[PDB]
Amino acid sequence: YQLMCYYTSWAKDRPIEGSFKPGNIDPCLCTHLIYAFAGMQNNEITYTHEQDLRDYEALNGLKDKNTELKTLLAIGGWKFGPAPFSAMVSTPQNRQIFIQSVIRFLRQYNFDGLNLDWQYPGSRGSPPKDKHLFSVLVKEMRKAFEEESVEKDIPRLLLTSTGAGIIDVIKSGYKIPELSQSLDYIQVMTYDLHDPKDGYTGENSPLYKSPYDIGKSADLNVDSIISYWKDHGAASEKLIVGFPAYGHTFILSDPSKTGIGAPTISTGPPGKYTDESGLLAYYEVCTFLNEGATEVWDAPQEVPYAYQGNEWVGYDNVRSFKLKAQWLKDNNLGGAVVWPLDMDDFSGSFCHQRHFPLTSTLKGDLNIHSASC
Repeated sequence: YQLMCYYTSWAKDRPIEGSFKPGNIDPCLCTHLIYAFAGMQNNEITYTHEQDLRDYEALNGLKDKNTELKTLLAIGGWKFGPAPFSAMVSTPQNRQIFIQSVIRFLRQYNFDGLNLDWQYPGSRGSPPKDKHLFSVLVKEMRKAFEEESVEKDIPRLLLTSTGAGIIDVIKSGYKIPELSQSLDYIQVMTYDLHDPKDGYTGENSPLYKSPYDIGKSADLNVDSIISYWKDHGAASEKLIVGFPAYGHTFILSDPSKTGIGAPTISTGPPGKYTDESGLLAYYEVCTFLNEGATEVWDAPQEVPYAYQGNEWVGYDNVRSFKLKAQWLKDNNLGGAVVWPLDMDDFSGSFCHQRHFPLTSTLKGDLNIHSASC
């Protein structure tokens, strides 16, 4: 199995206590490290901030400590949006410019591959034709990577892409059989499945549906999402399940109604370190628990939730990661990806479960152990 781990560039800018630098990642913890976000300029991949170059150096330097470790550079993300991608895939000229820039960039900075994270071909403004054009881009990129590998007699660069977790988004943006032919891995975004804008409490990454889920909501769970991808042609071994190292917060309409599906008013207040209304890093959830929140296990979905006064949080803990890891193995999947590693309790200071409690759980349960480690 693979255990991929995202490192986000902005994690180092948080208050020192929550600040995380790529060079401080345990080199033996994961099989792949993914640097979250390269930018794009004139249809070419590039850095988002010039200081990112130092990050690349530190991140890839970890490979001297774990010779089997691979690194990937991700481009895109939710905030980036679809527009730059729509323009880049619109013509053969633009795609060639992009593909060649990727090979040059990854080889220059010692990355082993690319992680395409177009948040969404076919939706959010991206026209229907982008479902086909995204597939064309992926096929052309894979071909170029194969050709470069043969010409230089070195291992081929890896090509991966995120895959939506929302069914309607999968339908409008992904030619699954074609994409599965050309991609090495598909990182399925099995997270952010329920959020405050729903009007009721809901889990971030439930394994199974809640008995309260109705209609399309009954598909907002890991099992249903992965089943959809497989039923539509994705190679099971290429599917990498998303494991969130954070939860979502809600303000309860009634502090007496605290279960799944309870009415809510809005997102909860931002955490001290992550500063994002509606979200808390796993380490911030540990603080919430330590300071008195009532913790409950939701067996139907096999994930925890906690509440204090009118604040409710749906998240993932060691037990939910363990159960999902077993399920992943039972379903012959390719592995897991922790999103984002910088929100796990990397210092061990917040949860008292040692360093990287969530990710370490997956390392053990997925039998991750490289020869040089």
